[PDB]
Amino acid sequence: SQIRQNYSTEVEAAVNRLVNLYLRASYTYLSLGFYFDRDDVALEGVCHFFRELAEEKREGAERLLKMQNQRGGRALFQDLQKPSQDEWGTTPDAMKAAIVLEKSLNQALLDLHALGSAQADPHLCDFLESHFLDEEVKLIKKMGDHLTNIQRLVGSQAGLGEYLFERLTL
Amino acid sequence: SQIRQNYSTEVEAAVNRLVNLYLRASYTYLSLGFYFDRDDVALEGVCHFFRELAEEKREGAERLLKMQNQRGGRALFQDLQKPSQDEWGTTPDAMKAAIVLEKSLNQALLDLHALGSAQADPHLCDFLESHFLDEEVKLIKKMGDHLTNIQRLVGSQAGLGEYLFERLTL
Amino acid sequence: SQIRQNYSTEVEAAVNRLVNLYLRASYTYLSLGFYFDRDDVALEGVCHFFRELAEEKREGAERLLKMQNQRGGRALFQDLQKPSQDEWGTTPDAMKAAIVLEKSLNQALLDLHALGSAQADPHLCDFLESHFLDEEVKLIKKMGDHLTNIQRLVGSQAGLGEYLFERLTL
Amino acid sequence: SQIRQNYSTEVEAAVNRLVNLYLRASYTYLSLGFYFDRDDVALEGVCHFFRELAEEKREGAERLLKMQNQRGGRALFQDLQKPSQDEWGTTPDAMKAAIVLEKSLNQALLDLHALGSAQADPHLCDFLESHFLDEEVKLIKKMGDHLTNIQRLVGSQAGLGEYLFERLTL
Repeated sequence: SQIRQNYSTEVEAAVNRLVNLYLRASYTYLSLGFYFDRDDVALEGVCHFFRELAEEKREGAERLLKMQNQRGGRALFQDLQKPSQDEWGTTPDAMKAAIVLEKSLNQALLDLHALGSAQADPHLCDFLESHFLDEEVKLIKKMGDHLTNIQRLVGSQAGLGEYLFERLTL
Repeated sequence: SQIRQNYSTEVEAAVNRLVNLYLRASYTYLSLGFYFDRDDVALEGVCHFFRELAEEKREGAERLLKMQNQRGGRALFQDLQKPSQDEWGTTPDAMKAAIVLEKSLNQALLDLHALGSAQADPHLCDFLESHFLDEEVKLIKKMGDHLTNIQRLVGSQAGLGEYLFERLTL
Repeated sequence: SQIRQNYSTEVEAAVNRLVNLYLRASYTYLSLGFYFDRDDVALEGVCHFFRELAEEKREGAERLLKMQNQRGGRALFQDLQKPSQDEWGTTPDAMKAAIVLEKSLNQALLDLHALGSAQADPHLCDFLESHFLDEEVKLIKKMGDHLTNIQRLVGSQAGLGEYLFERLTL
Repeated sequence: SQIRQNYSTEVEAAVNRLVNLYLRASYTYLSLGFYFDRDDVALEGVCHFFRELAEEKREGAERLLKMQNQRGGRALFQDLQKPSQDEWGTTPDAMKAAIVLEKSLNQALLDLHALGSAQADPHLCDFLESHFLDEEVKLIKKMGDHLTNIQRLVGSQAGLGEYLFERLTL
């Protein structure tokens, strides 16, 4: 590459893997969204919540792909595994699953940052800090807050709490 | 002081103490607000309610400090004791604590007024009447109304009532 | 905590201490501001300068508290020590004291950053860099410039220089 | 009087005297203002400062006269003594004289209030509190601040300080 400078093969590879991870997260949120659109689930607020996340994760991937090209690495795509569930249970079930997924993306970002740091690659480190690390922290806090609120409500009386959360928070 | 007229050392001292009392009330409301921002508490309406009060109490203090200087007394600051709790329980717990605090500020205002009256200091008396006495009466009424409403709701079914109060009143 | 990830107990504690440090700086600037509002000091520009800083430091604290909750740590408040002086001397005296205070906040930020770095916590490091490290550098430069200008003026003829600085710079 | 209720002859008399006091203060400020308009004094800022006060004191008198009629008392006018000086010296001299005058008006208001209070006349007390007591406190604070600033400047170098105060504060 005529442009590549201070960009390790290890970061390049890891960025490719994180692209797969983001695209898979998107795919998972697509599935979550359409499950909550089912006539026998019918929680529009929850549907919209996850469809909006599908988009955000797809955008992350694209931002990572743009950066890959800017640095002179080569995007390599792998198969996207289907989501881990076909049916997603109740709102709390879905929100827990979303938290688990986000923590795994966050840890992958944290790992990539540690790698860029070991490879003395400050452009990578700033890139992750500016567009990914804070976004994740804020999203996981928000999911945390929702889980707490769902749990307060579905303890009381389950169907009622689930409706009211969708109506008044989402 | 070239400006000081009809301003007793006793009022001056008492104003300094009431400044500490207001700043401490502010600090207490800061703590209440951020507790309700915790991901495992997650009641934004309650958070905003108390953060707005923190500001109001800080403003009271500042108004008292401005008045001190206008009269020719000297502001003297003391340590601010931390709030009396680190964790604030449920919305009713927090609202009761807020009522207790406000009644204590109100009584301190009532005491200062009695003092200004004994010292024949009508400027002080009008100052407290115009900016503090009615504000307190209205705030304690509002807290009263909220407590009643929280108690009606958390009697029925606790987590549900607490969510609904935050959503529909706050 | 359901949200806490890569957030050490050491950072959590240190953030709590830095909150106390910021709130205490705010309290110090409150005192500085109202001293310069005294009828026998009467430098409105200096008063406004420090009252504006009181607000900025309170905001820092609040930003740190928000971040604490976002990361899943627990805000813990301690007593706020009164400011180190009751009377603040002349403008240069006050500005030197302000520089001393700011350097101590800056060093506390630098220490916290080093800690986050030792604990491989890049979210913390980016947080301090984005909202605190540059703000401090710029504020200390500005105070530096003011001190130089006050010193040039109060060397010449003290009361005159102090009036002219308040009027024409502040 | 068909309207008079709870309005003592003592308050009525005292209000008449306070009207004379306000009109005399106005007359004094008229004199101060035109002295500073002299080609051999020539301080326009000081001139405007006192001419504006002449108006304010005339307005006080008129407000007191309006109140007298509203309560059913009878306005009685006496001679207005000329001001106590024909020439008013330097800005500090004039400002000290203004402070002395204002303190005497303030004490007369304080006395009238004490009287209304002894005569259980709360309308009088509220009237003085709403339009006079705070206005005086704020005006005497402002004069206090000016005196301090003039004294800082005319200590340094007298003619220079006096010009700069008129130019940059007034």
